Amino acid sequence: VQPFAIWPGVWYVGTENLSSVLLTTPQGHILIDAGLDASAPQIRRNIEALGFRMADIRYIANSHAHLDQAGGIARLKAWSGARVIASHANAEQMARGGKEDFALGDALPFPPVTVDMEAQDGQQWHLGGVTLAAIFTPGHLPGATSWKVTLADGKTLIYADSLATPGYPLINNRNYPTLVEDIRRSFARLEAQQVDIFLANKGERFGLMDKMARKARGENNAFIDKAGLARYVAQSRAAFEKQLAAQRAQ
Ligand SMILES: [Zn+2]
Repeated sequence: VQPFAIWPGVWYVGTENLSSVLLTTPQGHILIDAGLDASAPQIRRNIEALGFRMADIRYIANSHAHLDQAGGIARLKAWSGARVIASHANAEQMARGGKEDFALGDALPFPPVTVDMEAQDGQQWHLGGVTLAAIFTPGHLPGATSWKVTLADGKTLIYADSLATPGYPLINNRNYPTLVEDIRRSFARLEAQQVDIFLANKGERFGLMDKMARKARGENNAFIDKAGLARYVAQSRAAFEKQLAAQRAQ
């Protein structure tokens, strides 16, 4: 619940398990994701509780354009002056406020927001000694993006997007035809990443609460988890392949 340091220069400012990660630098900050629209005022408070200025955020990066990752972006952009970075498909869905979702339709809208800088696969941004790089990991949404960070101290952090496919029709899905091929390739791309710090779009996917408690009790390396991303992919792959096999049997 309370915001805290994951690692020097890396802070958790999300609301409950909706991840929002602040990378602080002498040139200003990067924020990855922003919860629900309702999370936005709390994220401002959480950043402030850590002693930072939300107005110092220079970039807001989105993993994927669902209401619980991009919902707070419109307000945080407005208040902070940050430039929003996201893949093309996420930018299109954000412009629609989450509507026309291949699986949800218009069921779960959120405040529309304009992406200022479209991310291409492998594209890098540099700020205050930190490098932020986009890793396209489609499947949960066509534009789903994981983010690779090289910190000023040389540590590598990966913020992995969702690999979940909740209720998704996988066979002849004419709204998102390539989803099976995409997600299987995302599994491989992510599990091979060299990573010191493993984070993800929801706290339960990276052990947020257990690691936070250890960290608060003096385990400085609690978020160093070099095999955690590979474990997350394995857990996701097993569930996905069971899903595809079950749907083939329908
Ligand atoms: Zn989602």
